[PDB]
Amino acid sequence: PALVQRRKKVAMIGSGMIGGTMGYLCALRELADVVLYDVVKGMPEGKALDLSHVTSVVDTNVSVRAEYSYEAALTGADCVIVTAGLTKVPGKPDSEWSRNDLLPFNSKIIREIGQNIKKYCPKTFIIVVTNPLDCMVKVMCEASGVPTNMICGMACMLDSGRFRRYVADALSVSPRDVQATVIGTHGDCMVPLVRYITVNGYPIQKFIKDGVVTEKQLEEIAEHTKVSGGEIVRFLGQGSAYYAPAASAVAMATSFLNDEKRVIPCSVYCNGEYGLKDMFIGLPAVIGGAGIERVIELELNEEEKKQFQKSVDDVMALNKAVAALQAPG
Amino acid sequence: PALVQRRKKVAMIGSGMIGGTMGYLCALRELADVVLYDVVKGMPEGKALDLSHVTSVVDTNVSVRAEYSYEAALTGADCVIVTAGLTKVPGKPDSEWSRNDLLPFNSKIIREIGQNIKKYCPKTFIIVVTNPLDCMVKVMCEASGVPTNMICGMACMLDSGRFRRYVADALSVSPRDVQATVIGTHGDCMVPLVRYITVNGYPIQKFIKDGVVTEKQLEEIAEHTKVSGGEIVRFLGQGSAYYAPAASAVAMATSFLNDEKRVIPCSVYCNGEYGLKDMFIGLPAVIGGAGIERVIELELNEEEKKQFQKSVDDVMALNKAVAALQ
Amino acid sequence: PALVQRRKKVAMIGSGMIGGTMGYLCALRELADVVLYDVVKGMPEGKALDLSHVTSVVDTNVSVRAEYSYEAALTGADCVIVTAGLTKVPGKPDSEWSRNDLLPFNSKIIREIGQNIKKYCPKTFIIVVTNPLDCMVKVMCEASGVPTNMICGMACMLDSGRFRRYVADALSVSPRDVQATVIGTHGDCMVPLVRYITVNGYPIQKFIKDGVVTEKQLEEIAEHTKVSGGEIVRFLGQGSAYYAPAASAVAMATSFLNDEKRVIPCSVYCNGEYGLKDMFIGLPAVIGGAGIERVIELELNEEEKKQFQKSVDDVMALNKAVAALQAPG
Amino acid sequence: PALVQRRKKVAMIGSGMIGGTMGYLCALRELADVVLYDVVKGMPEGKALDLSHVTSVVDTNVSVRAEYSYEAALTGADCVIVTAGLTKVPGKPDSEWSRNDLLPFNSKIIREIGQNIKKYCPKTFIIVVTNPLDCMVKVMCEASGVPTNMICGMACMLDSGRFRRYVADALSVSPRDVQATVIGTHGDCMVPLVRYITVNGYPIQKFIKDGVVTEKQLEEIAEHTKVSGGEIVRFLGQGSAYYAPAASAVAMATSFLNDEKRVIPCSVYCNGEYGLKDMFIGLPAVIGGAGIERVIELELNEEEKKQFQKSVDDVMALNKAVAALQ
Ligand SMILES: NC(=O)c1ccc[n+]([C@@H]2O[C@H](COP(=O)([O-])OP(=O)(O)OC[C@H]3O[C@@H](n4cnc5c(N)ncnc54)[C@H](O)[C@@H]3O)[C@@H](O)[C@H]2O)c1
Ligand SMILES: NC(=O)c1ccc[n+]([C@@H]2O[C@H](COP(=O)([O-])OP(=O)(O)OC[C@H]3O[C@@H](n4cnc5c(N)ncnc54)[C@H](O)[C@@H]3O)[C@@H](O)[C@H]2O)c1
Ligand SMILES: NC(=O)c1ccc[n+]([C@@H]2O[C@H](COP(=O)([O-])OP(=O)(O)OC[C@H]3O[C@@H](n4cnc5c(N)ncnc54)[C@H](O)[C@@H]3O)[C@@H](O)[C@H]2O)c1
Ligand SMILES: NC(=O)c1ccc[n+]([C@@H]2O[C@H](COP(=O)([O-])OP(=O)(O)OC[C@H]3O[C@@H](n4cnc5c(N)ncnc54)[C@H](O)[C@@H]3O)[C@@H](O)[C@H]2O)c1
Ligand SMILES: O=C([O-])C(=O)[O-]
Ligand SMILES: O=C([O-])C(=O)[O-]
Ligand SMILES: O=C([O-])C(=O)[O-]
Ligand SMILES: O=C([O-])C(=O)[O-]
Repeated sequence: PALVQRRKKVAMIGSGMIGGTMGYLCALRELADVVLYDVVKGMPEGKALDLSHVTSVVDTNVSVRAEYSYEAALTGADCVIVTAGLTKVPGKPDSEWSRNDLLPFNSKIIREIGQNIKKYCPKTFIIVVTNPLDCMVKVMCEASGVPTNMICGMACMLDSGRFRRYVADALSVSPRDVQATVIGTHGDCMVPLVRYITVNGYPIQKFIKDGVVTEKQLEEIAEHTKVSGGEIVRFLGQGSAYYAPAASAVAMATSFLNDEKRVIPCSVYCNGEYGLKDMFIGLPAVIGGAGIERVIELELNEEEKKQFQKSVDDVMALNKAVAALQAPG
Repeated sequence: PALVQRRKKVAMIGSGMIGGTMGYLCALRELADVVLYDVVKGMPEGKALDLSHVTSVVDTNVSVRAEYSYEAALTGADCVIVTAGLTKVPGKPDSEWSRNDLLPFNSKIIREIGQNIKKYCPKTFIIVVTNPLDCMVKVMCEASGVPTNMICGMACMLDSGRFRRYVADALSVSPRDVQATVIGTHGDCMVPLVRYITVNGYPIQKFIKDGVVTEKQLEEIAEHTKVSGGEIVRFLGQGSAYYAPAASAVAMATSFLNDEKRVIPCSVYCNGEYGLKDMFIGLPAVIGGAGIERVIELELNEEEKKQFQKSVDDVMALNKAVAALQ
Repeated sequence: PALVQRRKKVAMIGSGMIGGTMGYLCALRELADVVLYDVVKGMPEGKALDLSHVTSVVDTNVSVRAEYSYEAALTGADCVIVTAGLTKVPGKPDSEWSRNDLLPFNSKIIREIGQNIKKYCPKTFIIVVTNPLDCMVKVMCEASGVPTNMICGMACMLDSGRFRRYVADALSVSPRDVQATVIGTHGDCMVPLVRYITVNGYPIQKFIKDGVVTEKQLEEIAEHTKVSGGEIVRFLGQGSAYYAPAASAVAMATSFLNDEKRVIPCSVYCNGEYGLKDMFIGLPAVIGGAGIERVIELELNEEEKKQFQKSVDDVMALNKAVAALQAPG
Repeated sequence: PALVQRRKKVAMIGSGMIGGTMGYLCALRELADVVLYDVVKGMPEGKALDLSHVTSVVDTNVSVRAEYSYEAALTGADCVIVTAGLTKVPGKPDSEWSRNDLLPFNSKIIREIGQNIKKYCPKTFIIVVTNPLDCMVKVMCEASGVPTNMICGMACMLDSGRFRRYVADALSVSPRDVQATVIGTHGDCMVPLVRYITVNGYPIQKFIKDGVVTEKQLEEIAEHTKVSGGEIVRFLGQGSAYYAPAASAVAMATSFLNDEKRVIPCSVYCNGEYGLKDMFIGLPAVIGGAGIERVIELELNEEEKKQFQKSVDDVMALNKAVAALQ
């Protein structure tokens, strides 16, 4: 009766919209046992019950449980996906929504979760989702102490997914066959690489020359990509996007758990790439069973480097501020 | 280039928790193009954008769009799934939650949607979700005018899914291999058929004799099944269940769209079964390309007949109630 | 960095029709890295290349490789699926095809593979497919020395699958919703349990009473089920069934690898069930991460017991003959 | 009663290794009802039975049947995939295997099938597989008379798949994220476009500079790609590749049936691309619910043009050869 093949276990630290949605993907695909942890009592248990019922409906078998302590939620977790935190600053108008405004509200939460991971599952792969993304990934890395290849932040796959959908619609092709990437920080300074867009590897410039799309059209698509998060915040009225953020985070977790080696841009540790040190920023990377196995350095032209450098300069400033204000404990 | 193969189209009338979740399943599986319709302005556009983004992330290609008029939402819909309505009575305590109290509020919404379906997509397959379920399916049938095999209500597959998950846990087996059914009205009077539970077709009785599960334990599972909706309502604090309800409605929609002929209990039109006529109640059925293709009239023991009659009394009282309101 | 999440590995010992087809299912679903091994050289390498190409076409990433030695094929295998052996006896009419005639040819092959599993992956989960199935599972158990819960033979899921397809067709329902089971040995004495058939747990007797199907039709379906293997052998002309046998063996492996705990009838070790000891025979069982986690004992009626006893007495006779004829070493 | 949603139907004309394998994919994914047709009697019924058994095993519900006549096999087919024909010349040594030699044997089989499609399912989407591919698609177009956007040949997705797998291995990434394309004639003169290789849209050139792979290695990969079909023929001893060929044809059929609009290189009708007219050759195309929806005409450098002209010369000689025969 000795267990030989144990199911993978993914812990959702934060069981709000994105956390619950990721639990749903795990149950739908029989990807792994799921634990839902939140500081709000009762709600995780209700969602865990609902998700457990999904397994019967779609004929899968994984365990979905709510846990109220960090130890019970984190022990044995192959992967930890962190969404705990605020989405909007209370009282501010949707018109002024800014992810950076979340910094003083979420930095302590993320640091605390990191300290618990260090204790309960130091060998886990951490995927941070909480905003402001790139700053939070660095806080998590420092607090959790895991090797730099075992921590990353989900964002660029989401921004790139938006970018891809818009291009797919313009070209009337499946997004599967649009490769479009956003690098940089997850915010107003993100960089949609219009120059790099390909359709099954064929350069977008050919479609322009051939009259399928225009330069302005692509420029508007890049701008739409940049403001997509806020666009959804304004339409929804309460909360922010969750369906695609969840699918992106789970796609990254699956590349790790199944050692797929997919090339997914995400917030990763920099050790010389693009000339950066001791910081995390959105870049193309390969995700496999050894975590972040490669960080891809793209050749940036004049204007791209300029936009990317802006995003770097900003996040370094925020990272300094966060460090200056970190609680001694 | 003339379009020869058109994607199926599913309209979610109601884009709250369950409507958005069903749209997610369609995008995740490339099942069909999706239209999100709701009375609340803005929110459906937000969810449609989010869902359209999902198609790139998971490499599928379906169109997800918000539409604010019945005409744009309903035209061309192969299947219409209706979740529009309230989940709880405003100002009422969680301990006092009752699907039956939703009648006064959701009755006119359902009737209006059916009138529009009659006008814009009379050939569609209708799946109702809005509570009080069995009552709302009848309202929808009367307002929409569709053939009786082309409308049903999602409820029993969810109730059965709960029943199956609890039994699966007790037996330590995959719920894929637990066949357990709930029939009757989706409410306090639903009827979990303990006697009919099977494990890959093997009678639960032998597992009781073998000591894997006890009779008292099965009775507790049936009771838990009955109050599982209210249990989630209380735990959540706001709203009600949505993940399993959406997966159940989509499973039904898929059996229709792909003519799978799955055996799925749902609220179906009674043509004399159990002596019932002109009403909808949860029964085991087969869903295929022609809609409800079979309705199973299981033999009930004394206790089941008694519970089923209470289920029947519940739905007839609700239908009487709407009648006083129509 | 160091690999933290390794892909599962399944070794197909025998790369003929069924072995290559199971390799195909693994590649298609990204289930596990695949190793193809065969005594015939050249062929496994051709199929491994073909299968490696499939991964690109269907966007998955697993390694499919041919291995020439037992050591290279078996080392590190989470599950080993054995199809090595003959399907038909040379120069013999299809009208006379019999799985028992293979006994003298396949006993030695199965014994040798088992001795190599013992050497190279004694902790693996073994799924035997090679005919005559129930006899070969016992030879494999003895030779490999693995715990009795870590070995089973694939047959009843296929026989039950045939049974279910015929019933599904008679009732016009999806076979997902037909629970029909065949127990006993994989051959002319198998026992399709007509009395136990259910449609989503509803007794088949209800459908007979309703006028949808008759007892006579059901008995004809049981007979068809029994002769389905020979029916395909005669239609194909060369070889035997492989699409469904492969799908059945991989479903069983998946239930093990993902600890699904599916209830799948298969040839399993009996230590008291149905009154049998020290032998393998087709029975309903639960397959999970600990291997065969439960052997289900059905309450059989007088006639069912008689049909099952015939199958038991028969396989006990073949097993004794095999033991009698075995080389001391 | 009346069926509203009918399952898709795909007819495999030719039920050997590739035809049976595509049927397997249909049953495995519940993609469509399947018909297996072949000149060989018995075998198709054997595989149809085997495949029908698969549906139960994997919990799907599609109908798999063998059909004796063209009329029964073709009537109602949404898509027809043709693999009928020989794989190698009887008595010819494996070291002398050439798709071009199959011409005299397969051209008549393909013309006959084409005439039958015109008769029984003129509105179907035709995917030809039979070698020598580009030539056989032309034979099929002429005989079947279908709209130019409703016929294509599967080959370059397979050749590109090979190309992508080798590059994926060299780079240590999933082939999902390698975009590599082979255009031209499916034979020794096919053109793997090394310059157009991308890793999730990132130019392969930077990977060369980063030392992940060398130019010499990419060139050896391009050569391996060209001779992969023969490599497999040699290793197998009998017959040729069938798992990836089947997956490639079904992926094409799926993009058509669900109107996915995937960009898949395949043999398509030329209306002037590269000055090519009245012939089929492998080019990047968009396959959707209206069949071939766009043909992409990439800018080629000097070397690519040289290699593509040899590809063009190859199929033009074959088409001239067929013309002389029938
Ligand atoms: N990186 C991206 O691409 C991306 C995209 C969308 C949203 N986000 C961010 O992800 C986060 C979660 O979004 P959401 O929609 O799930 O939000 P949500 O409000 O629905 O849920 C956040 C959850 O975290 C919980 N929480 C708060 N403090 C906690 C603590 N100390 N410990 C444990 N749980 C705690 C809350 O109780 C709540 O249940 C936000 O910061 C949001 O801005 C990031
Ligand atoms: N049958 C079942 O098994 C089952 C299970 C759970 C919930 N339900 C019921 O399903 C319904 C939906 O639940 P939910 O969680 O999605 O609720 P929800 O509150 O999230 O959304 C209901 C949505 O319908 C909208 N709406 C209201 N009036 C409308 C109208 N006239 N036209 C279009 N949209 C309108 C609301 O604005 C809201 O967005 C409720 O009635 C709930 O009780 C049924
Ligand atoms: N249990 C079941 O339900 C079931 C169903 C169908 C077939 N089978 C049996 O499964 C087996 C395989 O069927 P198949 O269609 O794949 O046959 P196949 O002839 O296509 O392939 C069997 C393969 O095993 C190889 N082989 C022979 N001796 C070997 C050895 N010593 N070591 C390694 N490989 C060796 C052969 O070279 C050949 O490639 C047969 O015994 C068949 O009767 C069982
Ligand atoms: N385009 C590509 O990329 C590609 C790749 C591999 C193989 N192929 C080709 O595909 C074809 C099929 O390969 P396979 O592996 O399935 O071969 P196979 O020999 O297994 O099957 C060919 C089948 O066609 C049948 N057939 C012959 N004449 C027929 C006729 N007049 N009508 C109906 N059926 C007839 C045969 O009886 C046989 O069952 C071959 O021509 C092969 O060269 C193409
Ligand atoms: O971060 C966000 O809220 C987003 O982009 O969806
Ligand atoms: O109807 C309900 O709210 C339920 O059962 O989930
Ligand atoms: O054993 C067999 O060959 C079968 O049943 O397919
Ligand atoms: O056409 C072929 O045989 C091939 O390329 O596999």
